Amino acid sequence: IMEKFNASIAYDRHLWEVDVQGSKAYSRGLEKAGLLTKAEMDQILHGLDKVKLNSNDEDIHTANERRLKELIGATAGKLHTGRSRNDQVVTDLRLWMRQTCSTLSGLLWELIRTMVDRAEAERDVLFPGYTHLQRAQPIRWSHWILSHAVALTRDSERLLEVRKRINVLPLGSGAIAGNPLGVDRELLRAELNFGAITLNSMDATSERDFVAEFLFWRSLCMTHLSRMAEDLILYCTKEFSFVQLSDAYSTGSSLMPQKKNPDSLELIRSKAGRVFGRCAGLLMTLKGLPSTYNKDLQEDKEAVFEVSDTMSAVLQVATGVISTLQIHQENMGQALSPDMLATDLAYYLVRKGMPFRQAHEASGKAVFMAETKGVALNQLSLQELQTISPLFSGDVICVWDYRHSVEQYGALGGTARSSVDWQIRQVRALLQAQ
Amino acid sequence: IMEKFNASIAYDRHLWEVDVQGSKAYSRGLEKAGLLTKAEMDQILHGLDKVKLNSNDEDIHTANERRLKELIGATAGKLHTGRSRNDQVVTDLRLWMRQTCSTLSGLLWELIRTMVDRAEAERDVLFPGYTHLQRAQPIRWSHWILSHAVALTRDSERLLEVRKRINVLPLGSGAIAGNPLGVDRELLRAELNFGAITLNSMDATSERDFVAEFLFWRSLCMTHLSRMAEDLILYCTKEFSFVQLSDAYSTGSSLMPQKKNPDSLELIRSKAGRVFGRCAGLLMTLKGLPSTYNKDLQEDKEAVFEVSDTMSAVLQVATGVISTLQIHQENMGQALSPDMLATDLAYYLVRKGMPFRQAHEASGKAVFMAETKGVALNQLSLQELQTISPLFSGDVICVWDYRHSVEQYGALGGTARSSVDWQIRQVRALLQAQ
Amino acid sequence: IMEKFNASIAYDRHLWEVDVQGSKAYSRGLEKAGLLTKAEMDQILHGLDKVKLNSNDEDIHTANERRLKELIGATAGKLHTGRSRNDQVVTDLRLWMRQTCSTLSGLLWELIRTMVDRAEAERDVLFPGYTHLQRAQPIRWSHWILSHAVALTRDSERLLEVRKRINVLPLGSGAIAGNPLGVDRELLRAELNFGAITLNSMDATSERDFVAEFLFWRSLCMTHLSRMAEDLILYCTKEFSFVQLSDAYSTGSSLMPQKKNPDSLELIRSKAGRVFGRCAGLLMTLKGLPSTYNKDLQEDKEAVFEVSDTMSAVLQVATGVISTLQIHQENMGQALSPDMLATDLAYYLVRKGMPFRQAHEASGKAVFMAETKGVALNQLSLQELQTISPLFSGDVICVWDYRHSVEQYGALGGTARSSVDWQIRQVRALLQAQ
Amino acid sequence: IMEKFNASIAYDRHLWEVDVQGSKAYSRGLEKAGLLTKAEMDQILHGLDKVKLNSNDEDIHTANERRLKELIGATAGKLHTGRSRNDQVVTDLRLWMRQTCSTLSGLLWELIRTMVDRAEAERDVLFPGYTHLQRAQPIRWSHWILSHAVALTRDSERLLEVRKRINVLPLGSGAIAGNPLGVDRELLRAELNFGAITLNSMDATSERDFVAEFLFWRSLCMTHLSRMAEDLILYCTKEFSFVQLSDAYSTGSSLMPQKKNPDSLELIRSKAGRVFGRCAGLLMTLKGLPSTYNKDLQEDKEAVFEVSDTMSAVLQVATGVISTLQIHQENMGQALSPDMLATDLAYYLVRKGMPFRQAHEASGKAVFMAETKGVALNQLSLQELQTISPLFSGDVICVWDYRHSVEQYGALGGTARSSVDWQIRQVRALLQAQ
Repeated sequence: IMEKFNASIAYDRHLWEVDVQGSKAYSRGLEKAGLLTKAEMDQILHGLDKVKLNSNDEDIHTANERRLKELIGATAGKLHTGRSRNDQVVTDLRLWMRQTCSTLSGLLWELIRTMVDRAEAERDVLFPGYTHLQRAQPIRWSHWILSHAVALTRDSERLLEVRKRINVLPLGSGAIAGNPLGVDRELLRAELNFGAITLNSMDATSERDFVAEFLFWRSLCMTHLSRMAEDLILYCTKEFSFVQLSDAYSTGSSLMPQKKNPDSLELIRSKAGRVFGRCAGLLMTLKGLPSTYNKDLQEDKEAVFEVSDTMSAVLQVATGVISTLQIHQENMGQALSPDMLATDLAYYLVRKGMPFRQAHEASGKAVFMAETKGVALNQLSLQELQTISPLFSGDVICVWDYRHSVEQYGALGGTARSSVDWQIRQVRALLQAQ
Repeated sequence: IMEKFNASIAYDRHLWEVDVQGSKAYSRGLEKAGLLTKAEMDQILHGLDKVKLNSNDEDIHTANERRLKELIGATAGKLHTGRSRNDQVVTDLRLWMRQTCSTLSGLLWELIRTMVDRAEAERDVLFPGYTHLQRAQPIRWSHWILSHAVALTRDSERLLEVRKRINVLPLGSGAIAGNPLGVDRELLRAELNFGAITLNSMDATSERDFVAEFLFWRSLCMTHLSRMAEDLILYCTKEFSFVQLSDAYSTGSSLMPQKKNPDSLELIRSKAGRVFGRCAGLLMTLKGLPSTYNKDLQEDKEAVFEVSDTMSAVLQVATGVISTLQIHQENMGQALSPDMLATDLAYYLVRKGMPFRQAHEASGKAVFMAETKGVALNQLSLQELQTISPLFSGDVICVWDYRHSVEQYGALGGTARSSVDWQIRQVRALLQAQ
Repeated sequence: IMEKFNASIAYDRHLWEVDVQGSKAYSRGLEKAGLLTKAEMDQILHGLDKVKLNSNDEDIHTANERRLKELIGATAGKLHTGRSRNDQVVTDLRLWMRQTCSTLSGLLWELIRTMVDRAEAERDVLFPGYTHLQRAQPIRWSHWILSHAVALTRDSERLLEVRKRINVLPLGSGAIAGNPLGVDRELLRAELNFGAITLNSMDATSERDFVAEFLFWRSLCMTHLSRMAEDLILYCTKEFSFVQLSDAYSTGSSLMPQKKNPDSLELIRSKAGRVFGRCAGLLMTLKGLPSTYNKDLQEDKEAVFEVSDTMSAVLQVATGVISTLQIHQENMGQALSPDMLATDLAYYLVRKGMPFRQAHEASGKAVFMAETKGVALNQLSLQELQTISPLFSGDVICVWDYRHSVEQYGALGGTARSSVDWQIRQVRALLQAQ
Repeated sequence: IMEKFNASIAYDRHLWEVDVQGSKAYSRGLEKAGLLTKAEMDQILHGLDKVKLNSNDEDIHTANERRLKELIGATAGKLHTGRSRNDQVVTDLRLWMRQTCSTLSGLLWELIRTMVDRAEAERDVLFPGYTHLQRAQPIRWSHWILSHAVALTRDSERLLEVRKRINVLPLGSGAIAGNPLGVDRELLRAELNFGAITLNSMDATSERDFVAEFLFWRSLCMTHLSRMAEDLILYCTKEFSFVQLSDAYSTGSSLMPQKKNPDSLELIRSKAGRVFGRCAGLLMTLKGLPSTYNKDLQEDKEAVFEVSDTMSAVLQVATGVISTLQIHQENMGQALSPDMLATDLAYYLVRKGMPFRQAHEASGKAVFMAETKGVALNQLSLQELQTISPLFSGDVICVWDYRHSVEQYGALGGTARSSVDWQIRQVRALLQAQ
């Protein structure tokens, strides 16, 4: 069971197109040191672009040389001098990840692109804003769509910051101390197209902060998307009926088709901890490992392989739900109430030159009046409001306009059409410098 | 119990000097909007620099206005129009944290400063390098000291990156939608000395990514320091006896003083998960919270308050152990062995124009020879090595020099004096651009 | 900072009434071995029932002997022979916990008692049952109240199982190997009223599984209560309006009192991860500690001290919400719909001797018929249903009774009045054997 | 991607032999209700023991009926009336797990059996006991072997306790409320050989405490085995050289075979968090799921499938390392020192009628004397000790016997041969009542 425990091939199959490319460079490195002749350098170089399985192999690194060694045979044995598994593999992984995050950053970018573009489009819809899940203030639909953009926007700032910490080159760090044969790291950083070489042989080998940061990230992006899905499956309630799901991104409901059953917005929510799970593990796996490269570290692979395949895929379903998303407008506009407008009478007298406690006591007196009058806030008489405060005049009429209350929240970052337009710029622009 | 559950004062006492400063600005904001008169603006402004307890208060925000309201009384009621608890508090927290990370980044900087400076100083000491905890290669002491620098160096890059994400200004985001009275956010970002204002009212209110990133960070810095301490308490073993602890940073050992008992390097290791614990929680606490500002979020405080007080303090003990640290040199130099030098005979013939498998088979033949000769590698005759390979000549003598083997690992990032010197520059410089 | 890091008194104040009691026994132990004379045994025994602070002390164990040593002075020095801090403290903790779990098991018992009793009382209320948060089947209110009982019932089985694993006596395990002076463990297990003594000196000292299990438990009970609160704050939605919160267990809502704002059912949900946090830590804190009693372990205290004070308190607020809980019955009964009854026409023909696919295709044909007839399921004509299937007869009338559909789910464990009554017995009884 | 997200077959292949068996019973259930005729009951019964793949299927439940439906065709459609996926699957999982824990409890039992038996065998070996990783007291080797038994013994008490909570029968709980057709649960609990039926339809469906407890368990057993491996890889240090690994359970070391390189005892340590990871996730995945059976819950499978395959396998390698384990006795006996015996002179005068502080001050005076005499504790003259205390006499000679000091720790649970023999009984017996 042990060797079938040491066995890395099942999960690490993916490093093929990375194992050959990382070698072709180190091939070019040794010859520059004069360890290989052009003629033989060009021998194992082609093989690694001339390159079934076998039971005796442990890892993908094996699978290759074990193959390389037939077609070439001679040169093959030497190809791998000075560069051990431990430095070979981190090169084999920084490389895959750095390609996979380029991908990851693009998918996430479309999600933010898809939301911001839609926000512009649905800008004028009204619906309610909740606090402790209870109707509090009329606020715009794009203002909701936008808070999931801005927050998803941060994730790509993060993932762009990690993109650069992954781009380091460790190759040539040997096993504990560096490369004995002297081969220059610089050539290895140019060919592999990485940002720069690493300034220490024991860290490049024993450290996996690059995967740790990536899992911190993922677990945070999901915390973000599991909230987007908590909001949506709640807005998708027969009770609420704000948004209706696409019958392609929705589960089969029969004999009672009124039950437009979610699922996509549930699978997105489950992953929150399945992604966090691996991070919660990868950090404990290395809680206090003594020295340079312990075997413990074989966990780096399976983990970034699962969390990245969950992420690249989920983000696509998330964009796939926001764009299809069909909203029931009337339902949303009928979801408002003058009870939320009560706080707005306080803001009126404030502009007419009155203090707040007082201003909001008049609102309180306006509530109690309709209560006992029985007929609500819209049903209140002008002279009546002139009783509560003479400051009250003809312009109280406009305070009963839900969209007026919304265009009352200005000053950059508010929910006025003006401010939503400003946000739709800032995110798009933020993305433009990404 | 509930209100004594709602009660925030016990832990949130610290926000005093932050609650008064965040107000003095918002005081200057409202008047600019014309909500306060200079004369009254200057009334509540002084009070908030003119400013015992009381049982009826819930939070530190209360404690202040409840105090402000006597001395001023009049103006006091209005002071707090438009800015609710939810936007008041995140301002009250971004602010504290941003001062505490300035602090945090300085402490961590000295730790890296203290190690790099020492590395330069002890550069020439030799000791062994372990793999799966077993003697593998002679490598320098500063080369160990340096791998904990480079790695701690990354943490300050992170913490500097968070330092900027915390520096955002949310004030003026009202409750769900923005500020109704229009007060300009810009003035609020200038006075509070923050980088810029936030581009959304619902995110500034419901989001705590700023504390989430900080806990991700801390848990990673400890993973780093709990390893430094795993290495040190192991090097501090009577069995190993590489380093001897300061009897100030070491625990009382009696009747057998030979037992120089560690503790500081144990308290540093325990925290790994006590720091990770809060992060593991803070992310679950908000696994999928429906909408804008739920009460759930009251967890943001106690958590960054504990993790930051653990971090600022531990880092000082860590610098406090590295600088005092007294090493038993002889013990370390006697900790080497020609068995580790066996792999170096393979690298000799390689330079004399021989292939590796062959070169390392000759080493293998050299091992077996001393084995059966009984007398080890240093005890091997020249013509004997001329038997294993005629390439072997007078210069085999120098291969038995531990420091020669170490100066064999060059090419940037290795453990040669040359490379350690290069690293001592790069970190110091990295820090110079921080 | 270090000693003010070693300092245990701030959090470990609570062990007073446990430190004196654990000693009085070990006093009785040593004399039985003949290490103390009755006369002097009775000297330090009284002191420890005759027993301000001081800065030079580290722990609560200190605080006591340092006090004991004045009043007695002589005998005092010897009192503590053979029993070191490491075995003294685990005794000091098994003891506190075992009293605190007795407490914990009682609070949780009342919560289950309070729910089951209420279930009996509100048995006949109808409301809907949701799947992916969408109206699916009419089911009883006590059937909801009962699923949180049964599940909370398991937690007390767990906590009762841990109650016994905590009840082990470690005292007398010295430091690494046992007690050198021979004092019998048996007497120490009788006096301290524990279940039995521990069969190993190195485990009793280094192991904290007793707190680890307790935190596993807590984190699971909250997962349970954070769900009860997710259900309730959702049922408390102005949109849903199933249950209305007590204005004592509810937060202040003004100018729009229609917004009966939750909080208690939010504080209960936040803790989910604040409780899980400590568990997520306590397990990482000891991920692979080498040998017998490392200092790392000082984490055992602060953690079970926070998680237990959160638990004993939350459970009271949870019982405090279920009992006050006021429900809007009409709202709940009007929350049903014949669309959910469609699946019940399939179960009718099934009893009249028809196969399901067919039976449920007739229901499907009945849906489409009302759809196109425009007039819903209750509005369907008898001969009409005799068209879809002649099996349909006069008894179709009763299928439109929501409570008939509910009394259709029998066979132990269903939601028929009969089954709810059966459950109200089983839980109560389960508790009776606890 | 969504459906290839909904797809369960890849991981859930294993439930075959469980899906057919759970049906054959429910087949026998419906007929007893009179829903199936013996003749047709015996039709789908054989098929489900008469029972390639297909792309249109989602789960293993599908794969079967989709197959069942050809060979039988007729009866097949009805086979699945009243029992939906949600209750079908938990039956499909309680069942697999309950078989897999029987297995799990046996493997773990052999590990405890293998250690206890060996302890008896190596009983007389001496080696040192460490505290903060520093030589403190001479203690027996079986006394180490035994502390990992007692602690592993608890895990099987746990796993035996979960074994019973898994043994519950949910089948017949329909979807939200129970079985509509009335089929008796009792028959379903007898045929499936489970302990009893569940007393609630909404809990059996939405709850996964059974997997949650199993992951709590696993993560704890590994915390235990990752410590056993931390101890062993440290005892396996060339520096320590207490135990030598089997060259079958050890990694290839060349050119320096003195480096007997561990691995098995590293793979065991890595899993600590890979096991904890899933638990840390599975609990967050359900942090506060609203109602009866949300789709979120599809996580129950992949998780208990990975954690159980890691556990059943690791435990075998752990038994596989303890039994092969070859110890270097001389090395261990030479690992002792009279410095550890210093504390034993204090225990001598104590028996000769002297108080401790005094007794241990004489030891202190004995240390200082040898220090300044230069010649250590064994080199101390009788009249010399008669100078420090006249109580000192001829029997001081035996205090310099390491095994005497070990046989000084009696009173049940100590490290005297007498006590180790007592422990070897208690564990074996504990296992006998398991």
